[PDB]
Amino acid sequence: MLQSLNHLTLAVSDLQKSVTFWHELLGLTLHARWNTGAYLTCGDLWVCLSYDEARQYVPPQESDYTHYAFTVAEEDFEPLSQRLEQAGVTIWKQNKSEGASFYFLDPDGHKLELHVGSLAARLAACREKPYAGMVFTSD
Amino acid sequence: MLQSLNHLTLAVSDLQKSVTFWHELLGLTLHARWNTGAYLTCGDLWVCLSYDEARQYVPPQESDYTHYAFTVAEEDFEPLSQRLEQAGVTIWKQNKSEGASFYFLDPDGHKLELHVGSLAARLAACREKPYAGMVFTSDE
Repeated sequence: MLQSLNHLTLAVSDLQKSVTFWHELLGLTLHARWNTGAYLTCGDLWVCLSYDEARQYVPPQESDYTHYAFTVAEEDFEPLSQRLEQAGVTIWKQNKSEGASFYFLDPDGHKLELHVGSLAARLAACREKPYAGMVFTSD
Repeated sequence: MLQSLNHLTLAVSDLQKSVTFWHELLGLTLHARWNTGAYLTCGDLWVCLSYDEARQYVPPQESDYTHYAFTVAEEDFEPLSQRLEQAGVTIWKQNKSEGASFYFLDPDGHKLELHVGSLAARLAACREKPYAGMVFTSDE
């Protein structure tokens, strides 16, 4: 089977700007860096920033709903939202779904999200107000 | 402090096709499904397939290097590769490294990867044969 996510690779246009953002702003730990990439960790997750000649800034109106969500502790959600806003981050969605969620772009427009709450919590919420046609696989 | 990846959401064009691919072919466990999405897991990873009116198939040469790598056991790599090849999966890249990596597309073109090996293993391989400009953070 697929055991887990091995690593997330994001195409970037300016490695220096991207490392600053992911390592200093978002606080990921930096393990290695070379001319055209960087390896970082977020918890267990291996995140690779990869220089790609073809990458440009992609505004949120062009890119679709594909996005990457990172877990924050409940008491950390507010101060981290605040830190991101003050850094002038672009908000791509207002929150309306289950749990504190905060939606912001990376320096190349990768759609990011801060989120408090597991899948278990989302499933719990969906048991009470199901989405249209919802079917839970545990039958 | 972001604590971990919370979930990966992929925009899809055809939820039925995508669920079949992710759940049946790739074998992720399905937890829930509704009219415009599904929730699956891959180990500790929450994966959400989300129907998006704006999503079409994106040819691998039209999208950049952004990709999602998934861990497989070493004994699982070859047989999983061939099972994917036999299913008519598209290969978007030749593995030119010395590690085990298989590059393939989901039904909408999301770039995925089977990979054997940890960050620690890549690093150790990089110490032996470093990339240009390589800096290793272990050096205070």
